[PDB]
Amino acid sequence: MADFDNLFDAAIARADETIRGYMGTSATITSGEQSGAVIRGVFDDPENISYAGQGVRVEGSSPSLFVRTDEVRQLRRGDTLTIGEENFWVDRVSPDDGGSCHLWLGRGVPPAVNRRR
Repeated sequence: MADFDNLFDAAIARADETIRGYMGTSATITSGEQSGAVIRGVFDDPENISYAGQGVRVEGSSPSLFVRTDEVRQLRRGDTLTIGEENFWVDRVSPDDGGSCHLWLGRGVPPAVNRRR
């Protein structure tokens, strides 16, 4: 006793990707005309509660970014990561042990559309 059969199929094209990164603060590195990778950085501000007096037209604020030597190693110097608020590039961070770097990064808003007060 035996049997047999047949069939057909096709062929197309696709892509690939990866998803992994959970240690510190969730961030999305973005320093280019159009970029968005996985980064673990956190922005630290001196005092969310601050004002002027309807005097100055432009203010300045540069929070701190907490990342690991490795996490920051995969990137270059001047990479503005958008986390919590907006992509912010860090000047230079130098950890001491266990990937613990922190430096005041500069502001940076992506090309995305955001509502202003």
